[PDB]
This record gives sequence, structure tokens and C-alpha cells, in this order.
Amino acid sequence: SQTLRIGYVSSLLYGLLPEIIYLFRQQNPEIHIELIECGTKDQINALKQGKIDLGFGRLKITDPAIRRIMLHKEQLKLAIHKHHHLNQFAATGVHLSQIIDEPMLLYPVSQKPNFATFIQSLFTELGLVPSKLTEIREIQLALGLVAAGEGVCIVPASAMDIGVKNLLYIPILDDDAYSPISLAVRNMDHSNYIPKILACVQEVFATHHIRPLIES
Amino acid sequence: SQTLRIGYVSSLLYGLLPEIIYLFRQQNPEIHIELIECGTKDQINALKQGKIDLGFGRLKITDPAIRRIMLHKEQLKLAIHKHHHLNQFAATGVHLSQIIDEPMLLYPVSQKPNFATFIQSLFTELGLVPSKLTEIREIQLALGLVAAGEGVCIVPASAMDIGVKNLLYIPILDDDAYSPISLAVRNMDHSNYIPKILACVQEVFATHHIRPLIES
Ligand SMILES: [Cl-]
Ligand SMILES: [Cl-]
Repeated sequence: SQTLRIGYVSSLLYGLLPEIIYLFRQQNPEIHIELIECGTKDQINALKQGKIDLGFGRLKITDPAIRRIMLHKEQLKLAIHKHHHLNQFAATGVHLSQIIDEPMLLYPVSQKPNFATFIQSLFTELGLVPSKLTEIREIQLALGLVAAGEGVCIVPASAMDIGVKNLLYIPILDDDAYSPISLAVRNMDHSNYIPKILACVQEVFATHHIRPLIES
Repeated sequence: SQTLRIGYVSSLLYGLLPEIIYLFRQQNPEIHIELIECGTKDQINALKQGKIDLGFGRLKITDPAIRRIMLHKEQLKLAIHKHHHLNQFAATGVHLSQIIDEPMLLYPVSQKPNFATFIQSLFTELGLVPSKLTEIREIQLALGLVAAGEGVCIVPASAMDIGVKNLLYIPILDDDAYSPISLAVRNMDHSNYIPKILACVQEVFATHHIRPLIES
């Protein structure tokens, strides 16, 4: 009985990751699985120090000791109330420069760096400043508050499946407006669970008709 | 001008509450609304102190100074991975006695008593002791972890719409297996917003073809 410690960020549990983990565990009943909530930012040191074996995150950091495998790039969307005036762009999409003056909900409230610092940098690199930012502690709260009439919110594509009601999701047209999904492992690690879990990634992605970046 | 402070349990944002609030907002544009996250327990003192005016709650907690209006009862379900062995009860349902030894997830991690304490109280009232309990910090996480194969999770009916794929929601058949949605106000409060918000509750419930249980 091998033990496999998998670090995850909460923002992947509403996407394909649970299904990927389930398939792996079904196919490898000998392996005891420990799922550990671990911020994208903390996974590098966790892996180095042997506290996790696999880090699933939104990692935009390469470390010399770490093999970072980019699985997917997730398009971002602007969640709006369905009768909000930006619903005119439901087909065509919007650029971030068009929405800077919207009451906008940033999430989460957690130790930095995080998805909020990422979303803020997207405006900063584009030379933009949102005038009406409010911090909300989690995406599911942000989305609910958008539905209640509190403004708009930028989310990854997979968040569209979070079942808050009466929303529309406007495609964000900007080239840099995407969030990566990453698998990180130690460079030294040649365990068979790595190719095995990558096979599960490819199979779950194919089930959902999403083309992955990697090629096994 | 008038400000209305509304306390809410975050999981209620997956249900009909945002549409209720949006409607109130549409019909009463002069009344500024503040939406404040506040657990059912904390709502009691927040109301006494005047920090909120309305408290939308997730379990039954009572206080002699606090008027509690039950809006709806949500039947409890056992969320399981679709391949879990209790799927043989998909077509009927289970009793709490049948699942006392399933690895199970409680939620949220917040000020108690909360939903997790309510669920534990249902077992206790039946003389039952769940043998493996793990507290998960939000329903969103908990359901993603069920999907990942971490166990089972008792949830209210509204949780069936959260959107985590590969789950089944098994009816829990015990008499006491329901979770109320209630509105709390100060007994001494006779403000204009109370009948107004209750009219919005009734309207939204009707718009969805679902029956309430208020004096009207
Ligand atoms: Cl809850
Ligand atoms: Cl609560």
C-alpha cells in the first residue's frame, strides 16, 4: 500500500479535478490517497519538503527543483446578472478596459499571492485601474452577490458550473485573460503515479471534450 | 435616506435568496441595501444590537426577543458519488441509521451552532453516533470532495443545484430530516421593509412554482 499526498487549491474542486482524482483512485485501489488543501503559492515548498507529492494549482511559477506541467489554460468570463446592461456583449464578449467602472467583486480573501492579486495584475499590466473594487472572501459568495445585484465578477470558465442562478457569463476577449491549471511534481520524482494521473487527466479532458495542452 | 442591513448565511446564495433580494431592490430603489455575511447564531445578537435588520438563517435558533418567520423547509439529501454503494437507494431513499459508519463530511467551518452541529444533532436525537466525521470549511469544498471520493455529505435540497458533477442526492427519509429557511427580525421591529421583503419572498417562490408557508 503506497500513500499519495495530493495538494489542491479550492478553485479546482468545482472543475475537472475531483473526477480526475476519482478515476485515479478507482483504477489504483492499492494507493491510499490523502487530499490536502494547499495554496498554489505553498505547493512549491510543500513538494520540496516532501509534505505533498502532487500539487494541482494555478501555478505561474517555475522552480528549479519542480517539474511544472501545464495541463490547461482556462478562459476567464465576466459573471453578470442576466438583465445587466453588459448582456449586450453575451455573444461578442468584452475587453477589460470596458468594465473598469463597474462595481466589481474580487475574491478570495486569503494569504497572498492568490486569485485576487492575479486578477488585479491583469488590469495593471493592461494599464487599467478598476474604480469600484470590493473584496469578497470566496468565489461562491462573489457570484451570489452578483445575482443579488451587487455588481460583476471575473471568474475562470469552470466556475460557470457553480450553480448560482440568473447569471450570464461574458467571454473576456483579452489574450492574457486566462488562468492556468498546473500539475507540479518534484524533478527527482519518477513514480508511476505521475504518468498514471496524467493518463487520468487526458481521459477526463477527452470525456468533457476539452483539448489539453499536454500530449501523452 | 433608508438603509436596510441584511444578514445571510452564505450557502443560501445558491438558492432563491439572491432573486428575492434583486426583486426587493428593483421594487424599492430608494432603499439602500447592505448585504452582510452572518451565520444564523450570530444573527441573533446582530439583530439585538442593530447591526442587521433582517437575518436569513439556515437552522432553527430561537430567542425571546427575535421574531422568526419560517419561509420554507428544505428536505435533506445524502450527496454521494454516483458509484457509491448507497446508489442502490437512489430510487427510494435512506434513513440516517443506514449511514452511521460511512466516512462523512460536515460543513461549514464557521461559528457554531451551524449546519454541521444541526446534522450531528439529528444523529444524537436518534441515539446514533457517526463513526467517521470530517469538518470541511464550505459546502462547495465538501461536495467537490465527495466527487473526489472522500465520502458522503448530508445537504439540504437546494444543494442539488450547486453543479458539482458525478453526484447523486439520496432522499433522507426520517421525519426530522429537513432544514428551514427562516427570516429573523427583532420582535420590536415594525418597519416598512418587513412586509416588503416578505412580499418578495412570496413572489419569487410563486415565480418558481414553489409553495411557501407564510401568513401572507
Ligand atoms: Cl450552511
Ligand atoms: Cl449558520
